[PDB]
Amino acid sequence: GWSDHDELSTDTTLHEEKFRIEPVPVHHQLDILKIAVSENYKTFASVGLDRSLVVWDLRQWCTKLVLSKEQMPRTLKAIALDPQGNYVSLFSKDTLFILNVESPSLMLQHSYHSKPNSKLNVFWMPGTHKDDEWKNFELVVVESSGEIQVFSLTIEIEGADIALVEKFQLSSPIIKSISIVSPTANRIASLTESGEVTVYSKKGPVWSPKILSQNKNYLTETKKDIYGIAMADILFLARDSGVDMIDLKNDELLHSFTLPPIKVNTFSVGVSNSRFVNGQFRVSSISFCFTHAVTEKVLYYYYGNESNESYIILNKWDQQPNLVDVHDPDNSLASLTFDELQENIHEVEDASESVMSSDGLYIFGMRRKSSSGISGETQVWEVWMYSQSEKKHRSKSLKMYNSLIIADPGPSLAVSDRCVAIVLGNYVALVGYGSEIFR
Repeated sequence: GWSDHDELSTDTTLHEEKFRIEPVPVHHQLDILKIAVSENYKTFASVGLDRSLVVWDLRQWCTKLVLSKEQMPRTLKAIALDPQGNYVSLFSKDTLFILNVESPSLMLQHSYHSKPNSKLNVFWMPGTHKDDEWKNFELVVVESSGEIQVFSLTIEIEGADIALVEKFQLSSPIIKSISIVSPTANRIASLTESGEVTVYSKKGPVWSPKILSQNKNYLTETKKDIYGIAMADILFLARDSGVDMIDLKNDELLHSFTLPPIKVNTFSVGVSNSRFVNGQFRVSSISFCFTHAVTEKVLYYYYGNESNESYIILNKWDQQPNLVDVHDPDNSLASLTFDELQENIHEVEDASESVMSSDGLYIFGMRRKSSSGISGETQVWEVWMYSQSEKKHRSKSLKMYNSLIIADPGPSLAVSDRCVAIVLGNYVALVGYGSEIFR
């Protein structure tokens, strides 16, 4: 543990009781550098400054794989999990390693060209899997250089095989790449220093590129970020006076949200209560998180009247009308236009590390208020939450007696629609509201 003991006030309402913080029971010997979670939110990984790795089953509260610094390659350029949280891919400067985390073992090791000092982003995408017998994946490796490699990875009970199947080269360096595993296609989207976003999409056996268009009213703005909601087949392109929300299936600008200038690479999106009804991807709310390029403050913009009330149609399979007479679970609800969305803004003080839940409905944060020597030291932290839909803030004071934490909090990542992980030096805290993750 991170202290001799922690002290909190006893809860006086059921609402307070549901607001929870707990330490993850495992930790690293040096500060945590990087954290990640699988797409299905089952599996969490943390990587220390010393390359140590811990992979953790969130719902079962147990360790799946722990590797110390001396059990790891001496270089580690990237980590990634498959979308189901059963495999991890680790990349050193010259080697990739594929581990089974469900039944721990090394399935495969493969040597690979990297152009160091090349920065890597790695993504798993489903290929032609099915079922419990064998699985196929595409493993995509993106280099800041503009190089994109795609590997076909087959996994079996026994072991695995891999092959470099495609290689692409972009005309500019890559600021940011993302994967979109959509219902229509596997897609890789890259924002380059040119300001272009190039999307490579797979149809059948063949990848093809397209260059996306931002809102033509705003062509001189610097492009700052891209972010995808893969199941809606939507890409968000952030620039300096807003964000363009683009349908990648039918190639179509759906809306431009108005925002202040956004700091490069700091933008994310969550949407709530996602359901698909008669060709419509519907959500109850949309939330954006970004760092304001002027004030360097972290901001949360929340749009919507919330669930019990209305919904927003984010995208449609077919951008045509359709009088299908089928079951519509949202009958008693109002469909809203983009222009009649209500916008609520929450700005966070620099002192806090904050992060929103995966559906954008809750913001959580932590700040160290104070510390004092015992002759070790005692620290007072504030743990807080904000419910974006009820407009309700809650905070708990957390006193740590003989704390072993000397770092400022961060980095941080959503772990479910009601729970977040916040790094505290070499520990991680889970903070949530009414979350089944506890405990």
